[PDB]
Amino acid sequence: ITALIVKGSNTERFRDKMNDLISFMNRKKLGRDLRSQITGHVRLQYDSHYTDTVMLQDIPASIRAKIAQLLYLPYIKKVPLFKGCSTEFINQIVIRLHEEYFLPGEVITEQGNVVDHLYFVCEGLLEALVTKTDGSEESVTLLGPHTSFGDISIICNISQPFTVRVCELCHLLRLDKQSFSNILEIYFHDGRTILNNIMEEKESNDRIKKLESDIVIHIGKQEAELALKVNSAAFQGDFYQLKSLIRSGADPNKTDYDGRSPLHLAACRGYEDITLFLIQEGVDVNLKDKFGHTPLFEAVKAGQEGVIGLLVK
Amino acid sequence: GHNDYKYIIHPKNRWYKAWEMFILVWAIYSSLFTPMEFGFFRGLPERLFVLDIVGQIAFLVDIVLQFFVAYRDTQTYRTVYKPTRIAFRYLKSHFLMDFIGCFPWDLIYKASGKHELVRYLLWIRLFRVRKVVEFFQRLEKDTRINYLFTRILKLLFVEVYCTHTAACIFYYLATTLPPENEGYTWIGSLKLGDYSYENFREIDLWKRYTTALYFAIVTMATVGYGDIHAVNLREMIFVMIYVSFDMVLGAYLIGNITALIVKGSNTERFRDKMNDLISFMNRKKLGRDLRSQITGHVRLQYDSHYTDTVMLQDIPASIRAKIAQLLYLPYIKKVPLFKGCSTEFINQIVIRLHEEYFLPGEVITEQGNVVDHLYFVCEGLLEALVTKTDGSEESVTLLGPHTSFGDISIICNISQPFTVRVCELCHLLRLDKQSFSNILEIYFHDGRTILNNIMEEKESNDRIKKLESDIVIHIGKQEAELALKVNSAAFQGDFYQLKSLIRSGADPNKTDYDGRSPLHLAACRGYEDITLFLIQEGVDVNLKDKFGHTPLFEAVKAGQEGVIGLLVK
Amino acid sequence: LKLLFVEVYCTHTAACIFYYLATTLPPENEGYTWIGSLKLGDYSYENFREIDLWKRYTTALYFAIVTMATVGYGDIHAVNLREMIFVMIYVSFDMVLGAYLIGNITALIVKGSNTERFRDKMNDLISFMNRKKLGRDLRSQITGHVRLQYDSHYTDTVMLQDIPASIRAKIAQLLYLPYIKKVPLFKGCSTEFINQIVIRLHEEYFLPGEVITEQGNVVDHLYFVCEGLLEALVTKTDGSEESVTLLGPHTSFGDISIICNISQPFTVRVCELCHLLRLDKQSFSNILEIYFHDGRTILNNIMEEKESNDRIK
Amino acid sequence: GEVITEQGNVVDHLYFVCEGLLEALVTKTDGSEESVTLLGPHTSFGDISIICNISQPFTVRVCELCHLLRLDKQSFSNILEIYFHDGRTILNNIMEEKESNDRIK
Repeated sequence: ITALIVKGSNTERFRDKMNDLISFMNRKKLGRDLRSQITGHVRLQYDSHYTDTVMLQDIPASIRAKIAQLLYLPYIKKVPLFKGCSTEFINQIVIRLHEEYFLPGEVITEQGNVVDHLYFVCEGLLEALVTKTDGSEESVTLLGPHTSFGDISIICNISQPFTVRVCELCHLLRLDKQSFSNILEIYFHDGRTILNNIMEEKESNDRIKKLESDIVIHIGKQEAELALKVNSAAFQGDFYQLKSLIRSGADPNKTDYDGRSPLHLAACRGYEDITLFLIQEGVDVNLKDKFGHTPLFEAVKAGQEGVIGLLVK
Repeated sequence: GHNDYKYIIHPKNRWYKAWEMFILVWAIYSSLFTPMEFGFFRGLPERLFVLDIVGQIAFLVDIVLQFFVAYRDTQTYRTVYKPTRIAFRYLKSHFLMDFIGCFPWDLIYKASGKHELVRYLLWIRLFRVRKVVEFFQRLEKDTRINYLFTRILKLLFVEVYCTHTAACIFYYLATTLPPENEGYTWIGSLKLGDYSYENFREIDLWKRYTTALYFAIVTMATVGYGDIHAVNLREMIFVMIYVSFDMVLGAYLIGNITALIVKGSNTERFRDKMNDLISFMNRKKLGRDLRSQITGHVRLQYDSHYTDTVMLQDIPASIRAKIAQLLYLPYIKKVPLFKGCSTEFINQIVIRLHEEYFLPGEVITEQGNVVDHLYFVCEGLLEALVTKTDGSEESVTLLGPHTSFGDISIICNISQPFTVRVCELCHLLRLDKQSFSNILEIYFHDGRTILNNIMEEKESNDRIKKLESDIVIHIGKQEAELALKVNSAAFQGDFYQLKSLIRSGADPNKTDYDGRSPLHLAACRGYEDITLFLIQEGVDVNLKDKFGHTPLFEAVKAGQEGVIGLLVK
Repeated sequence: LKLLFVEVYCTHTAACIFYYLATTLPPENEGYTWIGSLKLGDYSYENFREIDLWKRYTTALYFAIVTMATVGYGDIHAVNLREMIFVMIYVSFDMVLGAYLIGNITALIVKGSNTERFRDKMNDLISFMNRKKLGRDLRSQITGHVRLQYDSHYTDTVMLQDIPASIRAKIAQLLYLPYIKKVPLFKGCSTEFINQIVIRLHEEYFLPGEVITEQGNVVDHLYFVCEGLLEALVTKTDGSEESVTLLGPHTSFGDISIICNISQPFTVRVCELCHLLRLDKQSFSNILEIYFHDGRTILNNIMEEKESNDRIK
Repeated sequence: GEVITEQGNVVDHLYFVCEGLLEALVTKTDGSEESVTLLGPHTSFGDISIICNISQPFTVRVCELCHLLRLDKQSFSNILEIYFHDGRTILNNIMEEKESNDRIK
């Protein structure tokens, strides 16, 4: 009997968690409203299976990805922003999602604020609020189940369109915007597809199109910018970072805005060993810059007998 | 529904709270008196009849009140004030039991020919003990009293109820037998001292109750003298049931108290670590000053509960951000390394910092050690050490509050060539290497501002001037990429984006890696507006590249007569 | 001990109060008290207020002690309602007291001891050895060494790594540094340097008769003998071992190879005891490579000390 | 399915695949990490990063339960510092064996 009592008690365990957080709040003199917020959400976790997530640590990240695709993926597919988006991007978004529950009244995001988190609503109902001239909320709309907020502040890179506060206990899957945009800068198709899904919203909302994004168009020339960075790295001489840039698929044959390849830069700076490694990758032997120069011209103009000999080879 | 209706009151309302404690008191009486009225009384005498009437009146009013109290719904976690839902909650949870026990069962037994079977419904009133249990639940919710200690207090209360009911039931079993076979009962054959419990229905109520409770209490502790024991088969059977159940209940009491002790206070964990290190002190014959210093860190680990952030992870990241913003932002804004930096970038900093405390004389970072963390100084004072001649006190400036260090190990990928040494208790703030790198890449503008801060910081603070020099190299490095971007923008056609870059402060004259300033590229593209913006900015219009190509050469090579005219102008 | 004192005091006070409640009835009704109606064997406590004090106190304390353990012989029991109520109160509070006594004792046992912690460690080790089916000689060596780890309590130096590196350093500076100063390999050197060596020292106690260093391996640790007598073995390639010298206290083996890039110069066999001080070879390289000129000096120190024995000569 | 190593991340263990089948992967542009090789029993990986003083050139995921043998970067480095010619025999064998799998080739 003593062993089973000592084993644990859910109420007791979350009770120690409250006592520790109370000590923390007391020492740091946290705000009374925020004190209520902490205690309320910790009582919520007493019922929000906080342990499951802590237990998932042992469960391998791949298995966590699969269970994520088993639970979040239906709900996030039903979200209208991701209809017709590549299934790989939605799998990526699902894997990095984090379960977060919220008590009624918890102002999770506030209008015109820095939004680093994109919240997908799964169970619950929320409020859209815009600050009035005096300061009162104007009750824009009610976020029902299976929506997503924080998106406008993220894609449009603007302040939060409206304060979101929940009427009821809700279940939102949090996404930090940093990694989100990073994948957006990788999944180009979903880049443009989410811009189309939000373009319908633009056709319904002026605030969105007001600050449109040129990210995908830049991506059309992101290959040129990458190649620019590669050529700069070849000028740097750091083989590690240079290789990493080539690892990104930066064919040495790719050129900058002026049509200059790393072969020319290796010739210019006497990077004979870089020239050898460019030869392993077979940079276009007579590739011309916008001044019409095959790499012999710079190889000899720098007089790099190693580069001259290698390119004559 | 709080304002939609007026008769409904909050479950935690003040007036209803007073009524709640009053009904708690009355539950304890009506749950500790019903066994007495059942066993010792075969029909209440007409002396406490008004007490029974008032007892049922109080719980009738409780029945009425439980139809006007709101309730926090389990699912929505919001208080629900729907009158129909309030009623449906009460009727389908514990209404019927509380309504049956509200009946005047005394008068029903008196009127119905004393059937003695109706009297058993008095035990339904025991369900009012629910109000006690509920109370203890509320008591276990508050952080005022330990969960285990409230558990043991509840167990003691349960033992009180069980022994009271056992005594009442034992005497009732004595009363089931007719007054002629009383010699075969546990009380009818009792001869404690020289007093004979012969007519055990004529003795005063309190003597009989105290005898029955005496047996129950000694049975509960299983001291079991033997002076009072069971005689009948009914008494034997009930004693066996009660004794087994009390074995289990007392075992739970011992288990709960033992679990409370085994959990222990952090005081004992700290005391025991103190103990094994005191042992080590005596085995190793340590110096007394050293001993006090060891006890120093021991007390620090007892005292510094900074690991509650590991609990804070459960609370959402927005709320965590808010807490960080109000405990770290004032300190971070005063760090000179972040002067000129954007507020969003600083907030993002503040979200990812961790607290760190160290005793005086301790060391956090070390020279020649690859450090993966940036530590800001907020309280206390610190002192790094660049060993230059065999660590001949080759220390570093006393690292005051509102500062930082280890930032150079991140900015220029250095091995952190100084051993920071603690002088007083400091609230150091920890930032991850990958974290700081990625946010730097998000806010490269603010990062360049950061190096523009470090240059002046270390020009006077020569202790980091050497690293400043290396950072100037890295400054050139960032200039390279930034320079290229500027030129790229002018070539790409991003006129407004190029304005944005220069508005952040991008140097326009900056040439690319082959000495081509963005003026060259804009002239080549033919962008009249970009070209005029660049010549206005101050880009050199005459500097040829490393290949003898002046901006005029770009203008005429591209043949853009507008750009040629602007450049000649 | 405090709880046992509470037990003793409570039983003594309970016996005194019980006898007092026997005295709260006039001698007319002594037969209705607990002691007045007491007839044990042949002695009748009829005129109990006239019996000798130590004959009444011992009886009352006998009742109290018996009820304290709840053995409840029943020969002495409560008769009055006064005594009934008091015995109820005492029995309940004694039940709580005994629960606390069992809880305190159980907590002390549950807390365990280095004996049981060692026992656990040994059980896992031998479980591992049989799991991987080692040989009895090898198992003997591991078990002997771990037993010695317990008996030397250098398994209990594991707690000091929790203590600050500065405080650990000073503890080492007071304990290890005495032996290290007497090691001529470090003679002539800055106190700071030997100080660092002592900072990175590890206590390594070994079997009195054993082998810890062999010849031709790659040095990874330096063992300064501070306690016990060891020996240096040079096994001739014909198949016969030869002990070159004895590696006693204040003598160092391994350092010769550690300083240079040569392999292990000789075997070491321990004879008397082995409180060895381990210094990681790679760590010794670190403290040499900081280059405070002390490495350059110890080079000369080795040069002057390379006449110890024919092997090193 | 465990991620043993990662491409571009320096790893300081030369694991010796000994009990099981591995799934050493290589991330491509499309986002799918194409396997550099499925290390089966009595195989090996990690030396390529160590001996060449580089990061791991492949993100290693796992096919089946794999028992492995850790060997520290610095220690092995110290070992090859003393034993160099043996290391040179390693380089010969790495060339000849990598011929087999064009991915490790």
